[PDB]
Amino acid sequence: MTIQDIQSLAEAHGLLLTDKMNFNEMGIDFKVVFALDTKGQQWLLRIPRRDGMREQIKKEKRILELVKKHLSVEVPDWRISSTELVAYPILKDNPVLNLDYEIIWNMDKDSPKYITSLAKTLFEIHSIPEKEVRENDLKIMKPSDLRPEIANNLQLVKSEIGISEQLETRYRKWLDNDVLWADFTQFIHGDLYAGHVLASKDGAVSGVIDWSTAHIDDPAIDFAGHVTLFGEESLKTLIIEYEKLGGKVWNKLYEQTLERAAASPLMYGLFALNESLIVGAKAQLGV
Ligand SMILES: CC[C@H]1OC(=O)[C@H](C)[C@@H](O[C@H]2C[C@@](C)(OC)[C@@H](O)[C@H](C)O2)[C@H](C)[C@@H](O[C@@H]2O[C@H](C)C[C@H](N(C)C)[C@H]2O)[C@](C)(O)C[C@@H](C)CN(C)[C@H](C)[C@@H](O)[C@]1(C)O
Ligand SMILES: Nc1nc2c(ncn2[C@@H]2O[C@H](CO)[C@@H](O)[C@H]2O)c(=O)[nH]1
Repeated sequence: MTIQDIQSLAEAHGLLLTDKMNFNEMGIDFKVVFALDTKGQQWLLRIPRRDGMREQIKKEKRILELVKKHLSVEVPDWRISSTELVAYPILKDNPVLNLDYEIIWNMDKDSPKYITSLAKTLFEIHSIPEKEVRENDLKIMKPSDLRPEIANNLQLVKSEIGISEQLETRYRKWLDNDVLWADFTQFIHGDLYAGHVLASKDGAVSGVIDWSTAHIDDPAIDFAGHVTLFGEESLKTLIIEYEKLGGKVWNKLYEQTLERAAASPLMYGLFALNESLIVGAKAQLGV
């Protein structure tokens, strides 16, 4: 999309933009634009790639309104949120990392403030009450629903895209160990990793950016994005700090997280069902 097209689309929503912008396509279903308005204010624009996304946009608007109350980090403040344009003022800090693909870290990987601040944020997110989640017509998995639905995902992935025989055995084992699965499921961001976490250079986590995925689900899923990028020792430090704050853990949180992470290619496939290049990338990461 051209700058002038973007300017016109924003002007159709009463947002008057300069021609100074930069772009981000690392996202999946929306086009992202860093824009600047005629008043000097920096904006983040999310342009739906497709028509018919109204229900997702409304859902995420609800989620942001809901989580805004319960957190001490910034979240996007949607000022425009039609089916044609989502827009909010850019948040305070830049993401911990960017991806081209290739990781471009923006803070020191070993930043210790990141662990304590991230643990605080995970605690706040995971404290949000279930009645509010359900009120907002959000998806509610409960631990009884967890295992057979992941079984269904195995089913729909193996035949549709193929699965590694080793990948299949692990996933069947993981569903097997009743010990790994938590007694309790709590509201989760659902798409949480350093690329969606905003922080200063010292690693103090200022904000969380993409909330469309958030629903009540297993706690480990919020943990897994972290262990993939910072490693297992980091993860353990995060678990500790998280518990110290008062976060609901169980005896196998760490290992369940490890299994969630290992199950990345599986949930990759199932969400891919869409694009042939994403199906290609999965198929590789799965066989
Ligand atoms: C540490 C860097 C790596 O990062 C990761 O591995 C992440 C922790 C991983 O994420 C991990 C962890 C976790 C918790 O997501 C944060 C989990 O849901 C998934 C499936 O895998 C990402 C976010 C996944 O992308 C997520 O795939 C979901 C199915 C949809 C979701 N979004 C669009 C709603 C999307 O962000 C994905 C499936 O890996 C994207 C895929 C298309 C491209 N990957 C293969 C790249 C090359 C990555 O390997 C990586 C960038 O090099
Ligand atoms: N600096 C910054 N980047 C953002 C913000 N919102 C989204 N992004 C980027 O846009 C991508 C898709 O949402 C993210 O992965 C970030 O890189 C924001 O408020 N600030």
